[PDB]
Order: sequence, then structure tokens, then C-alpha cells
Amino acid sequence: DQPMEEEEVETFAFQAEIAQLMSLIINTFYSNKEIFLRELISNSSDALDKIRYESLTDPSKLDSGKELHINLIPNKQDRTLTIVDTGIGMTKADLINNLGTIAKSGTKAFMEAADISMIGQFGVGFYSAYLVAEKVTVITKHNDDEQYAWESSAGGSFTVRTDTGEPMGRGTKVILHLKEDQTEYLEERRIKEIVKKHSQFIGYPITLFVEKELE
Ligand SMILES: CCNC(=O)[C@H]1c2ccccc2CN1C(=O)c1cc(Cl)c(O)cc1O
Repeated sequence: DQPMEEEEVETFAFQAEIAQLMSLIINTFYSNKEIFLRELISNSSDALDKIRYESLTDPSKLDSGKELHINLIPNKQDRTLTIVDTGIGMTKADLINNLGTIAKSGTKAFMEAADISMIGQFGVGFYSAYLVAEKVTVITKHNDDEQYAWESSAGGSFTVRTDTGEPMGRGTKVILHLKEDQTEYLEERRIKEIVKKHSQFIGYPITLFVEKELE
């Protein structure tokens, strides 16, 4: 038989510091792990600013969707928390450069420094995900390009491939498969309080969708 699907998959090694960093974040104990959701919402907001500011000069840039927002989708059945935004998105190359193989100065500094919530300033805030996730999947779609999937369980490497899933119009989808002991962030009350405490100044709509598959 012919496969329902077949696509090339590429594996990349993380730059050495970023990898050392992820182990740091994974194995060590930290107390305000909740700041991961702020870091990821924060990434979404900047992505939303870029598409927004580009549309000002080139209105067709929004042909792939006018609405600028962030959705938070807890799914207790999958034990996943997904952050979805309709920002500018990422090309395949962006995924490879910006999410693993290029380091940046803050990396060596940060590992050595202190409270974990500093990670936002050192520029590598994405990786705070692995405070609560054992695996992170990033689905992204940039205008005029394919939809891509970035994936990592933080073993020193990550994978990129074309995404066969459900088509996004534009933007980025981050899928946190949470550690067994971090399921609290699937909770509406907990999500609401983290957002109110750390993401109060985000100038885009933030909407929760509690997901439950029915029998
Ligand atoms: C990876 C580095 N890019 C960004 O943070 C933002 C960003 C920031 C400034 C300009 C363009 C873009 C595109 N991004 C994304 O597609 C994205 C990435 C992650 Cl990891 C996330 O959680 C949410 C996201 O919307």
C-alpha cells in the first residue's frame, strides 16, 4: 500500500550552549515555573507586532487573516497546553536559525546567572517551556511559505518537517506536552491567574478554549 503520508524529516543539533541550557532548565529545580506562559505569550505578541507593522505599508499582508490574537487551549485528555497566535509566523529557515542552531550572547551568561524569570531578558525565553513540558512542538506558517513543524524533547537535537496537520492561515502554534507533575497549567483557574499576573499589558486579545473531546 501507499502511505497516507510521507515527508522528509530533518534533524538538527542544537548549538552547544543552547543544549547545555535546556538541560539546565530541565534537570534543575525552579519555583516560579509559571513564567513560561508569559515568555510564550510574549513571543506571540512580538510576532503580532511584526505582521501588524508590515500590514500598515502592505495591506495584502493580511490576506492570510486580518484578526490579531492569542488563543490558549488546555487539553486534559492529551495533557497538552497549546498557545496559538496569528502573528507573522516563521519560515523554515527562521525555525532553524532562531530556534536551535544559532546561539546568542545571553546563553553562556544566563546559564551562570539567579531567578529563572530573568530568561526573558537574555533572549532565550522560549526554552522556559521545558520547565513544564517534556516535549515541545511548534507549528508555524509564514505568508508565501509552507506550514512547518519544529519538535524537540530536548535530547541535544530537534526536528523540522512540513506539517500535514490542520492548515493555519498565518502564525505560530506552540504545543506543550506537559510533564506528569505539571498538569496544573491545564486548569482554567490557574491559567487565568498566571495571565492576570504576568501578561496584563499584552495589547492583543487573549482567549481561552477549554478543549474536551466528547465520547
Ligand atoms: C523564535 C523567534 N520568534 C518569535 O519569538 C516570534 C517573533 C518575534 C519577532 C518577529 C517575528 C516573530 C515570529 N515569532 C514566532 O513565530 C513565534 C515563535 C515562538 Cl517560539 C512563539 O512561542 C510564538 C511565536 O509567534
